[PDB]
Amino acid sequence: ASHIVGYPRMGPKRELKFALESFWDGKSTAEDLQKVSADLRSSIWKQMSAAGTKFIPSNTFAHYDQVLDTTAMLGAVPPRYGYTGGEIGLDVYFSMARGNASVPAMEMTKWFDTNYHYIVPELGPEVNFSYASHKAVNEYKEAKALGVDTVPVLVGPVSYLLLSKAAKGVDKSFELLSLLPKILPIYKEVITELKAAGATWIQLDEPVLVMDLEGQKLQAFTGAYAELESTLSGLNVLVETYFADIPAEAYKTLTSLKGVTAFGFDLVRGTKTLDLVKAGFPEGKYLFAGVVDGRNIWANDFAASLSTLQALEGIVGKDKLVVSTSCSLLHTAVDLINETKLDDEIKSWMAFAAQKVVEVNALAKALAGQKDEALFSANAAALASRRSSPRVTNEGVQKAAAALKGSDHRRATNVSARLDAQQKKLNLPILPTTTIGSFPQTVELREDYVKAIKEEIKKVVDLQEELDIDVLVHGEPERNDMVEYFGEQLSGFAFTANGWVQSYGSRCVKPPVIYGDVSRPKAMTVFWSAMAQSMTSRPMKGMLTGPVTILNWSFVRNDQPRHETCYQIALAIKDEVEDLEKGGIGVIQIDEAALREGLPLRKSEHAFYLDWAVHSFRITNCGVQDSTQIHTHMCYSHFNDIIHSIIDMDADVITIENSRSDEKLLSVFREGVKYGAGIGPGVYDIHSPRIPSSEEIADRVNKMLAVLEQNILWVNPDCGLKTRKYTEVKPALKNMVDAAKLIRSQ
Ligand code: MET
Ligand SMILES: [Zn+2]
Ligand SMILES: [Zn+2]
Repeated sequence: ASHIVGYPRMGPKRELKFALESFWDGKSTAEDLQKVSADLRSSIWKQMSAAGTKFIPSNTFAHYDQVLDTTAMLGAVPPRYGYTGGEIGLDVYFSMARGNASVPAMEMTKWFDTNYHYIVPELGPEVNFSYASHKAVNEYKEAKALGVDTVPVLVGPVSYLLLSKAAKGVDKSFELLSLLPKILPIYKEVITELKAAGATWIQLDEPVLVMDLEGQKLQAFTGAYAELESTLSGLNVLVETYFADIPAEAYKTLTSLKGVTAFGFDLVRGTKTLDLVKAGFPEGKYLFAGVVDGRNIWANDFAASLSTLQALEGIVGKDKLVVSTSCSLLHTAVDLINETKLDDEIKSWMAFAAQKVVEVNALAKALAGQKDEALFSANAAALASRRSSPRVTNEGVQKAAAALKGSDHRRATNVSARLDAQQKKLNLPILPTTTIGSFPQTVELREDYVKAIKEEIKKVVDLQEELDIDVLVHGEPERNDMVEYFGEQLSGFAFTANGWVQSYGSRCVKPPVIYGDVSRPKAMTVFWSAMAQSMTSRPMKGMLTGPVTILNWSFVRNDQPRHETCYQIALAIKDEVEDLEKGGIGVIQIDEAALREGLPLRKSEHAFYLDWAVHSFRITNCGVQDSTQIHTHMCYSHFNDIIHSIIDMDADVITIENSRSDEKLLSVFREGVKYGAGIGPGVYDIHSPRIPSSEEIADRVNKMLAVLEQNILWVNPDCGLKTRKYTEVKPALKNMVDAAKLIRSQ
């Protein structure tokens, strides 16, 4: 038997994205959206069915988010939406998902360690739960009619609570898990209709079990399933798990849950769990082996997988071993078939969701004795060509092996003394001003060199007249994407044509692919930066994306450790920095927008990650002169549990997010830490179209100075200005400078 934990819902050509966007804009009706939604589900179901898949998921589809889906199922909609009961529909749902003309939307946050984001439930003692959404039972019946029996998928009740947050005005004493008695009854009613409709298997996703849970919390699972047992009667129940291995204790709780007959394990990212399985697996329960990675873009290693599956068969296998994916295919691309530019060889190394369903099935048939010798042979050949291709391996291995030469701190020179030499070259005033990089993109089109120059001189001429601004940027008018801009000029990269992944709601991202050893063949930024730094006598800063960010926002190769790859990236950037230095650029900015995105779920695995992440960053400029000032930008406003790592980065100046945060929190730097380097906490929210005033900005800078030393404090925005309009940035920036200049006089 074969199984799939979940499936992408945007469609092979992002059909749902445009349908949702058409509907949201009012250019299509509710029915039109439903028609696109139903056809998409029918297509997905029949696709998996024709493939031989036995456990086909239903309810994986979502108009916006799976968690928001369960929120509608529990009728837990926030007070401000003025919902008054009854079956929840598009209105209320999208209203929670994106807000409306008079009410803000619910918060959205990162789903475990993926690049997907869910809507966070706002729970409290005052919420009156109710079965307000029959999405699951409907989908089950819909698929039934189409002729494909499915396995309904629900976010487990206790994972749902642990993923929520207390609503405003809810005492801190309150404990979410205290709501179980209120939501469990609803799960009962949903499971009852599912059984009545004919479902014989049901899937409960309890991914929180892969987290580090205290004994008290694990106990909550136990009680929940004990309370659900009688309802789960006469039904096979699969509790799913993914993204990491299951903690020893968590494994005891899980393998002894009442009513549960099957267990889903991520064996790509949580292979460690195998140890516990070998130590002891329940009597006659099913084990769903997620051996096909649904988190990446590579073709599966059939040989290896079979070897693993067969061993598990020994542990149970008497028809109790089901081949599955490591996690929902939601986190991978839809169909490789639609990649028509990538050469056949690189494609042979790949596999998207559609191909992964075939893989799970090929493995399942192979285990049943009906091995398709033609599939395994083609796979063996592909894996071989990849493992021997020169495109993959390069003498970058030479440079790579050397970084073992201990750390890579910039030539001793403490940052404080280093700052002195830089100030010698940059006669900057107190509280200097500068921006983060990009500027509003004007007209633009699809020679070109000259067309780009004009736009820069305009940003430079603007920056100069514009409140002066002590340190200038070029606006990045020649860049379309932070990462792709550099990936297109690096070695081990390849770019997909239609491999989109859902990021959240309707927004998708098409991650670059790093298939082999990376190296920078030619200069990438020196031309444009040198050109910008000539149109002004003011300091022009260089613009590069850290190696960590490039790594995190790419489908990274799975044939070597991530850090190993991250260093190859660092090495290549290392050149550009030193090329910008020889070019004359005396100030170089390296933004690590996604420094924290690769944080492991296992808490004890954190330190290791932060280590190579930061190292990678240092490697980037460890060989720069002491007069060369280096800036690092980071899209975050909470560093309390990662502060020491920011320090070990050893940047001359760092700019973070701040302007919606309580300035008093900046004491995290000057306390038991003593930073002693440049720091520029945002003072202008670039995500809002409103213009802050010199009064407000100046006010924030003073409250800020209340904690930080005026001699290392910079004045700049929250982030780039790409998404803003010149009509909002111009007056905004002018206020920022007036505030500074003023504070300067005082
Ligand atoms: C998202 S981090 C900032 C990237 C780039 N320097 C900008 O200003 O947009
Ligand atoms: Zn940013
Ligand atoms: Zn340290």
